[PDB]
Amino acid sequence: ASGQPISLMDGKLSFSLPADMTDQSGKLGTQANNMHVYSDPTGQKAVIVIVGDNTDEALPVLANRLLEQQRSRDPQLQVVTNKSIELKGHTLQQLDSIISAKGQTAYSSIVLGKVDNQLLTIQVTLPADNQQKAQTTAENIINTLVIK
Amino acid sequence: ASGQPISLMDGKLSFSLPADMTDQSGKLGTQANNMHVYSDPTGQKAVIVIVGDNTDEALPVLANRLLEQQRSRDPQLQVVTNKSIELKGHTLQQLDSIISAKGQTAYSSIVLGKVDNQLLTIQVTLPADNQQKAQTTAENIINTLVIK
Repeated sequence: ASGQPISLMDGKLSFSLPADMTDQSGKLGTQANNMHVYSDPTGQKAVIVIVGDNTDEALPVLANRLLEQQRSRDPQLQVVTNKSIELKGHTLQQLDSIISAKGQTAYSSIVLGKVDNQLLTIQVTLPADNQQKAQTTAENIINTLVIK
Repeated sequence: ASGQPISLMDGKLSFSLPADMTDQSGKLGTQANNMHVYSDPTGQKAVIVIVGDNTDEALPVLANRLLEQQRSRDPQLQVVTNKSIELKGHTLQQLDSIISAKGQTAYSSIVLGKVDNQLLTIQVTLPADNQQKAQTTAENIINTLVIK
């Protein structure tokens, strides 16, 4: 099954993907202004950073929405962490989960923040074949975060 | 080993990643104007579309540079396909490879084009545990491409 056709380059470029593949920006309906992608050579370890317009919706509520989106795709979703974290005056929300689809398993660590009147989303996804190693790697990345 | 610190949001946000994780934009030194990311829920199946400024460098030469970047990270890189393809007057270049890093294996299909005086890059990465299935899926995605 392919998904709906995708149009890019103001309609000049179009294609179709397997139906399970979806746009990684706009998952919260907010318009993304900036996106950055870091990955290993295989793309299986990835960090996506999105900066978009602010929303009035509280960060725990956004986190709960992302959790529900994940659970709609994966009825066995594991929630590892769903909590507030403090970075120098800023409350951020961290949602860690083990997501399974079609024999792929990932450890996902999402941090949400409201920074300089913008919604900041950081999504870490790592192969979770070794669940403990993936968890450690994600936590280690999150530990490095600094807001100036 | 972590990599060099990463600064985003005009220096307001900083963090560090495992050293094997790198920025997926600017791999050809061209400045990226637009980036789109599609992925399955685990992020292990992904399509990244980048639109940047044109370059004078010929598309087979750019493809050869990407191949060499891949081979510097993976001394056992498999090149499956490295060829020109014709889409309605446009020559595109397609580079398919099997990339291995740290017990992760991906099938990578990259299409390069010069469209409306812009460098178009489409990078498909899929788990290659079943090499034939990953290859088929990537080819099927590429078959859907249309330039208007």
